[PDB]
Amino acid sequence: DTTQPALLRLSDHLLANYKKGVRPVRDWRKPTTVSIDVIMYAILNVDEKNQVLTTYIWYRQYWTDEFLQWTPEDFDNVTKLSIPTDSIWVPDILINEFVDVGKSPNIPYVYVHHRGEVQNYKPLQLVTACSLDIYNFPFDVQNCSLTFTSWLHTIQDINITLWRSPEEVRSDKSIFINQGEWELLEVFPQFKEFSIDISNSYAEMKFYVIIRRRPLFYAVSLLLPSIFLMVVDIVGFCLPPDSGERVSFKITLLLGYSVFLIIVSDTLPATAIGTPLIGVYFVVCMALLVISLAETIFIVRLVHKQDLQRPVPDWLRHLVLDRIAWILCLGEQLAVRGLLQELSSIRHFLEKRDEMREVARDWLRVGYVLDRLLFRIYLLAVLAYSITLVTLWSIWHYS
Amino acid sequence: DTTQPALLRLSDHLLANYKKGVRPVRDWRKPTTVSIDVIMYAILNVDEKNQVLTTYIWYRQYWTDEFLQWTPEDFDNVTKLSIPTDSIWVPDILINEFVDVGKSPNIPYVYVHHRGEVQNYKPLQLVTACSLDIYNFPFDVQNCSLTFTSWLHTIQDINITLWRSPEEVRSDKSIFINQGEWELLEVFPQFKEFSIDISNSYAEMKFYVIIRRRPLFYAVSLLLPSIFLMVVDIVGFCLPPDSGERVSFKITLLLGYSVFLIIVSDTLPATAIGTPLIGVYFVVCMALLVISLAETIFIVRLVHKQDLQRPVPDWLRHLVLDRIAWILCLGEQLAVRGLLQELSSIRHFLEKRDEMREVARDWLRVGYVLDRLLFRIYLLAVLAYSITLVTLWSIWHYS
Amino acid sequence: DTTQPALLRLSDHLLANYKKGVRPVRDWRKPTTVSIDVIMYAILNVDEKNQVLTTYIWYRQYWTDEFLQWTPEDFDNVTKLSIPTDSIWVPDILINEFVDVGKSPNIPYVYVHHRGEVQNYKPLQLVTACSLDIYNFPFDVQNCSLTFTSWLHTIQDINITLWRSPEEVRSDKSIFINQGEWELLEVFPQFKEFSIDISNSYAEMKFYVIIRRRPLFYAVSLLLPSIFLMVVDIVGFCLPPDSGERVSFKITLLLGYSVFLIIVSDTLPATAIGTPLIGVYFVVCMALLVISLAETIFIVRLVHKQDLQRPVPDWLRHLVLDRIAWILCLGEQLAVRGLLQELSSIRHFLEKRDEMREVARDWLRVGYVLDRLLFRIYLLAVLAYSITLVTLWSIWHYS
Amino acid sequence: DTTQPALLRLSDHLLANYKKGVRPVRDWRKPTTVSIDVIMYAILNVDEKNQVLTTYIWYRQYWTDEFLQWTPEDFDNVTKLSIPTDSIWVPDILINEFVDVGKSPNIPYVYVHHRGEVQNYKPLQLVTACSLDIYNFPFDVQNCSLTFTSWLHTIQDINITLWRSPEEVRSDKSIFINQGEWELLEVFPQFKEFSIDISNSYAEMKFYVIIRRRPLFYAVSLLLPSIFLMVVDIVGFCLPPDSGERVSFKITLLLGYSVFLIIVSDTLPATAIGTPLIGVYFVVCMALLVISLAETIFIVRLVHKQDLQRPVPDWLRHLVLDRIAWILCLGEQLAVRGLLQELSSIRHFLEKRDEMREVARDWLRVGYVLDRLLFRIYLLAVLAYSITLVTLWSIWHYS
Amino acid sequence: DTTQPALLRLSDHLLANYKKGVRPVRDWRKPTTVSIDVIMYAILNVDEKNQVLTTYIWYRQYWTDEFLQWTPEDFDNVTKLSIPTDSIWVPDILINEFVDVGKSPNIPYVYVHHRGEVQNYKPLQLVTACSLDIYNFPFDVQNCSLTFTSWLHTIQDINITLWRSPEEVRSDKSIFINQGEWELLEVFPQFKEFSIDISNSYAEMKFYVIIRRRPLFYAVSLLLPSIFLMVVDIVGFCLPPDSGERVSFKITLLLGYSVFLIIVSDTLPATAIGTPLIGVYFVVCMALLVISLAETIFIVRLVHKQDLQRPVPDWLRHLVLDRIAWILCLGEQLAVRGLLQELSSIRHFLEKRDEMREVARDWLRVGYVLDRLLFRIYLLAVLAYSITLVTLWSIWHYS
Ligand SMILES: *[C@@H]1O[C@H](CO)[C@@H](O[C@@H]2O[C@H](CO)[C@H](O[C@@H]3O[C@H](CO)[C@@H](O)[C@H](O)[C@@H]3O)[C@H](O)[C@H]2NC(C)=O)[C@H](O)[C@H]1NC(C)=O
Ligand SMILES: *[C@@H]1O[C@H](CO)[C@@H](O)[C@H](O)[C@H]1NC(C)=O
Repeated sequence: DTTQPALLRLSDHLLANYKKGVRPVRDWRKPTTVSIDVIMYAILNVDEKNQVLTTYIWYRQYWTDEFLQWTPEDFDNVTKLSIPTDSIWVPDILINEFVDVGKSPNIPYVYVHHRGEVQNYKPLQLVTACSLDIYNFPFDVQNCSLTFTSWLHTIQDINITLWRSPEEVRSDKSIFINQGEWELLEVFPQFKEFSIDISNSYAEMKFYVIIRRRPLFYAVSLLLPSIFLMVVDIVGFCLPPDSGERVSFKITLLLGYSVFLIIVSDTLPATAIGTPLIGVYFVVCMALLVISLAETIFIVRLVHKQDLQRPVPDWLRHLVLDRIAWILCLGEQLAVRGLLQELSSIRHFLEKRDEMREVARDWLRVGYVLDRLLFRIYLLAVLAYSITLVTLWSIWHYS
Repeated sequence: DTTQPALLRLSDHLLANYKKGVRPVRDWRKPTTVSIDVIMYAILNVDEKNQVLTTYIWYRQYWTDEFLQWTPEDFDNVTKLSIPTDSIWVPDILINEFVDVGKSPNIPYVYVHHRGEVQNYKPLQLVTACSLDIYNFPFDVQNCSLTFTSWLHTIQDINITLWRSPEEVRSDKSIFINQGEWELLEVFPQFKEFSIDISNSYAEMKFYVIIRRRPLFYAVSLLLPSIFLMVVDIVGFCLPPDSGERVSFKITLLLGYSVFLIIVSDTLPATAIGTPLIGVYFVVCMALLVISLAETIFIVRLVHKQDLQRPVPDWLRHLVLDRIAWILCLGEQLAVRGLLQELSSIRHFLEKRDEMREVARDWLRVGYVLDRLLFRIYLLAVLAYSITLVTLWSIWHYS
Repeated sequence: DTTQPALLRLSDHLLANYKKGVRPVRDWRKPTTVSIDVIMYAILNVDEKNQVLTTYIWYRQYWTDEFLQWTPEDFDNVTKLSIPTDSIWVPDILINEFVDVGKSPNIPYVYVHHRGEVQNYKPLQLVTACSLDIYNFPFDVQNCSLTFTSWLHTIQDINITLWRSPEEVRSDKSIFINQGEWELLEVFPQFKEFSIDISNSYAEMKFYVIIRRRPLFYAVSLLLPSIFLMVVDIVGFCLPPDSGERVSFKITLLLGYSVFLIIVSDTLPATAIGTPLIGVYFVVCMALLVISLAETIFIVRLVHKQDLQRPVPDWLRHLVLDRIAWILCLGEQLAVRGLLQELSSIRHFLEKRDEMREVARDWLRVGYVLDRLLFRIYLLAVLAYSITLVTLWSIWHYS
Repeated sequence: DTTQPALLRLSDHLLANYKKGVRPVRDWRKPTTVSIDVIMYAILNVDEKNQVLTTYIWYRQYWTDEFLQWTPEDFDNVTKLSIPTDSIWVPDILINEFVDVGKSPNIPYVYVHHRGEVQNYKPLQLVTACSLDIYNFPFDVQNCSLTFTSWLHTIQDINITLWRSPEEVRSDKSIFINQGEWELLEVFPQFKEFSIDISNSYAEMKFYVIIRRRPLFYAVSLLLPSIFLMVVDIVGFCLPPDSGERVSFKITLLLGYSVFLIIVSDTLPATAIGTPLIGVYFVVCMALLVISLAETIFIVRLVHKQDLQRPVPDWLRHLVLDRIAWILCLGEQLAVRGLLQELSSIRHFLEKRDEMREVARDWLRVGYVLDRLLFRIYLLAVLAYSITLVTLWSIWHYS
Repeated sequence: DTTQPALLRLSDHLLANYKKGVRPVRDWRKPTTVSIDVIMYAILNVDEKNQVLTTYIWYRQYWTDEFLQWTPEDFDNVTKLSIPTDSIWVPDILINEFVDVGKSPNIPYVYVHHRGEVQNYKPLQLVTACSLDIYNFPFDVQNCSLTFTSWLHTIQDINITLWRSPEEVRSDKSIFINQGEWELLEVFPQFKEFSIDISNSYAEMKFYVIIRRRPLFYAVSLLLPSIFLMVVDIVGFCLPPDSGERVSFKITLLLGYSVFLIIVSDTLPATAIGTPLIGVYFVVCMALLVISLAETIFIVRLVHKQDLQRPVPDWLRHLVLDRIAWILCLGEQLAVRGLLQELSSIRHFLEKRDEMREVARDWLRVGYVLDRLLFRIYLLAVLAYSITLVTLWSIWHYS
């Protein structure tokens, strides 16, 4: 029986007089240089209404003290050892974009070496407010800024450095949960110096993460209802307006766009500066089919069984030949005296009815020619609108 | 051998018989004059249904006690030193408007000086109540209350002061996230007094904060749908009511306006005094399309193939010389005796049918003139209300 | 060097052997009385589906112990002193209607006096269940119950009293947050006693809070939509049913009334005893428009070109000659054989068509007369129901 | 000066050498007997989508101690004494159905007797997972298992016993919050000895709580729109299909059932066993009005100006002579040669129009007889199905 | 007298100089192996949008100690003993894929043996992020991962092993709550060796849990409404398009299917991969009723009183007789001269009307033949799509 019980001789030796209130150095003029390694793991939820961001990052620590040194000689060759966190000095590195306390797993153990180098592997999910931008909403990048800093100390007590090469944290192809909502290309760290006056300067440092959304599910959620609405009203332009159900088709598909516009408004607020640049594509298409049903009401107004004023020849000998010669399909197009008064009144009434019928035939013929030319012009206009859509999307296939 | 271990000697010297429970003074009659300072950082969310405000500010504290003092000589000339917070005296400054406990990240270290001055850097989230005004809804100036006061001690024990000039916190345009939803005009602190009875007076000192909404999301949300509904029904009056699908147009758009009034009800609540002035614009425009539906149902009632009483000349020859020529165009308009009874029996029915046709022509002509004049009057009324609305709205845009 | 550092001498004197677990008295047969002070500060959230009430109360405590007495004179005229709460005896008073732990900020300081009285200002959030009855839906009053009691103590251990006069807490119109949803008329404290058996008797005292909903924020959207639906269908009765768009207006507003019932159903439920009987007005209004479209289908069935027989004479003579005078001004409704046979064959067909036209004229004339009759009857019923509704609203303009 | 300050001498005699970690027995072969009393307060929310149940329990814990016995006489006759809970032995009575830790107000005090028993009046809220059944939807009864057990101890350590008779638990006339969603029938406790291994036997026992719904909101709320849809299409079968708006009425109420069916899609869940039987009664009456719009499209297909010939004799003797008679009222019904060539085409065209008019009269007469007989058969069918649903709800409602 | 109180002597013996900070062996070079025993209890919530998994598991631990040993001799042969968890060594191993810390029930008691092994029965409610797939939406398998790992320690101190056979945890069908949203098939554990560099390795161990959906709720919520509104339009193809209500019927249930396609984006998949397999059967169905609307407007455009010429015989003798012969049965279709001259214009007008009527008869005859042939072709296409759908669905249902 000798005086070698276990490896708890170190906890008997240097865990009796050491406390956590005082800063473990000898000369107070030399700062405690700390190092930061950031391995991002996953993001959870983006938000622009409350301007808040939720993420989950791994967190490494590297500092060096002076009260926790002993020799590897005659302590049974021990080098590293676990020690609880509530008995050593703990710094206060935190971002200054807090909105709430993030619930983090509480690990109780940290490292210590024989020369004074410690390790602190602990996880934390930080909730944060950051800058947002939606000026190109399906093709977006977010220049967000995380700022590790000391909330209460200065340059002279804690200096934040980085432990490894900045290329190794810029080229971080490490463990990241894919198949989510977003991607990242690279992570850009930067050291920064910030003073506010003489002899009160704090140790800030900046991060620049950039986040990139997949334009895949939002395409199948938003884009194609516009394109089959365009297919169905291009195919539904073709009914003749002499019945009256064409304006019924117009009011029912504008009611369809109305309920679709109620259901699509709950995508992004962008209440501050952000203009819905994708909403311009909606509103110019809505303007063109608004003037389409305006000319629908116009051509229903012109073509009707009215028995009114005769059509003018100036738009009959000039306007008709201008719209037929350029289009492909045009076509060409006493007792015996009482018997005479009766049949004369009968033939006068019948020729008046036949004249009104031929005038109404002329009205519907002019309306049909106008409908055909407007069919050609409107298909040319929607094909120009489709190629205007395509000529903006054709750049970003390679980017 | 020098006996000097570290700067731990000062902490082990003064933390021997010090307790955090007692209020640290030498004379108990002199009040501990404390000083506070406000660094506003962020606002989070509003709710006018529950009358609650959620924000996030940075916060500072200042006091001077008479037990945290020693000589700055012969201790390696140290001036400031970190100390834990749960071993010294902590005040209880709080607001009188708590509805919930905001989760706040603690800072386990505070400063001390050689003459007894301290420093307390800690943030804490403010979930508070605020009397909100909803009379002028899009152009709203608000006025909340953040009463930083004590909870037990009076003026004779704890007196609160400021730290810097009130102009420097009135023009506080420090670190503050932009691109949110509200700006601030100024922050106005003022020191007051409030005693409920004799020998009891607390330290009340308000912080009047003023926020202002950005009227940009509500415009693109619900202002222009009204104006293209206006261009739709203005260009959609123009179909003739002789068919009957104009009634279908009118029922479909008041169904659309009704369902858009349905969905917008559970979007923006306002329950302080009642309905805002924005609902005046809703009630006048629904009155406009109600009287529009009244006139359409009136002109469908007047113009119909009815075979009823002849049109009166007192509204025929009068209205052609009162409205038409003054506003519209001048578009004014046994072999014989037993055999010839069949022609009489035919011509009686023919002249009856022709007379009913000419009377129905007169009915539709009077209806066309009334439709034209009411269309012109309604367009003038809409233009007058539009120029009135823009000449009452164009003031707030020019500062 | 006198033997007085500070007032820490008392804080080390009577905190040397004072325990925190035993109830501080001299004899165990003497109950210690406590006091009750309740300030109805503000409400947070009401609910009837989960049956939970959430509010915040400024609350005070008062009791008297016998171990904390010392003389003021010879201890430098000290009367009051702050002391931590985790070193003294704390009672366990709490209501027995909790559903959740309300987050409340802790208060680490209480008073102490030299005669032995203490003073505890301790707020706590009330999230709790209560008896709610919302039978009278717009004009309601709730007799909710709060039951202050000890959890395990008896009358023989402690006792519950009230501090000031009960009139001063009954008329306690203190600091109260207005401009929300619920007012505060009065509260009613009442001391009771609930002894369940012999030698196990508990001490309780009640609070019957009286709160009243504002009939302004929901009354708008639950009253005037029905009002302009009434003005819409009253102005929409005007068209004749001969065109076929009156049934279109009828199906359109029944679809609007149905989707209005869809949006209004999920507002406030009542599942056990209380009924939605403010919707008895809703069920009589839907009975009104159901019988309205029923007589619409009836008059479309009676009036149509269906080619039926001559109508009933006795119901025609009493309607056209009598009932019209009741309701309005009445309205006063080989050559001999081979030649004439063709004229007679044309004449029989023409006179058959003319007789069918005159019979159909009689059909829609009787239809118009009956339309005017039940139109006047239904407008009399609508004005009677409207004056009944406004006088039943006018009962409650008393207090 | 007598040697008694207060009754603190017993606490000084007990709490000097008593550790809370050891199990308070004199021999390890004697298990401790505990007692269970359950008085349930109220249940809050049911959700079978997550299969979760939330309730609040007033429960008691009675166990027996062997280290805290002393004599009452010569210690001033004191019997019942308060003691904190964090200084004595606390068991681990938990259930094996926790999915979320319920927030509970901790009672810091318990009693102690001089015979050797203590009691703990401790609450905790339960967030439990239960097996739910939604087969019989309105009059449902559920069967949940609150299996009280020890999570780590065995029969050789503890033993779960009862305190009073289980008939007084089954006859629980105590405090229960009425006016909610559910109600109580009975509470049935049951002991169940359960072992899993050799010499590894735990202490289980069962609770089978019984709850019953009061169908006063959901029943009438999903009963009213179906029944006025029934009265609406009963009173709306009666308009004639000759106009063309009867199919507009039918598409209107099928769109109404579309929006009512999609608003009822967000209701109580399924897939525990399958769909409830309340959807079978929905889908069969939807199938019968599918047959109703099928016969509308049948009677519109048959009755139309299609320009065909006379119908087959065997079909018109069965439709206009059989079903119009034996089921209802019998609704019976040089120049002389030049003019010889004239008028022949006129009389041929007039007799062609006359025979087409008479054939079309036969068409809509057969259609009217079919409409009348289908009206009779459809009223009999909906009356039979309605009285069947009424009697199958009426016998099943009784007990 | 024997001064042996109880079994508290062994607790006072081994809990005298034992510390929970240092690791509990004598030779530090031997890693203490730990064992893992997992039985999953129930899952709570799945979320493909934020990619998070929520479940509740039962959990066990086993390790070997050298400082908590004693002898069974002369201590009343005691083996089972309770000891608090906050006074012994606790490992730090946890899941590498946490997001949020869930509230877990606290079990402060653990067993201890005399040889040096202990029990640890603690539960935990974990919140993890796992890989999901949304390709096969009704019948999916989820190869998830629950990686147990050491967050802070290496191989040289701890070592994660198993406890029982992997077949007994592979066929683990113990106490589990059925009748939920999912159901599990098997749990596949696997040992894993991870060496990131030289002399720094971690002890990971994998869990490949397998869960499978029962398509009962989403089937009855999704697939049969498509079935019966396709029943509605295949029974609604019956009417001829001459009335003008066939287009209105078609666009009405087109709007119904469109708003049901709007509302089906509530429980749809997320941005993980892209379009699900169920979206193909929806887009081909909307293509079917869009081309149905296209042939509807085509047959309305062809058959209308447009006042055009006779149809061309190039497509009349061949195409119209094709579907009449190779398909079912067809239908085989003194002024002497100045007095009688007032009939030529009359007979010309009547024969012109008769010729236009016969041409329009030819128009709707060709339209009726085209309607019948397209009815046959479309029912053949619907039956082919239905037999393709059931021969694709019959494979996965049989399994
Ligand atoms: C440990 O728990 C036991 C049950 O939770 C508790 O009850 C005891 O149960 C046994 C088994 O039934 C008894 O049985 C009696 O057996 C008779 C036949 O010999 C029969 O006629 C009776 O009806 C009973 O079933 C015990 O009598 C019963 N104990 C009591 C007090 O009722 C044990 O008591 C409990 N042990 C301890 C030490 O608390
Ligand atoms: C609940 O389940 C238990 C299972 O043992 C059974 O004994 C009991 O009868 C059930 N309750 C009812 C009301 O059927």
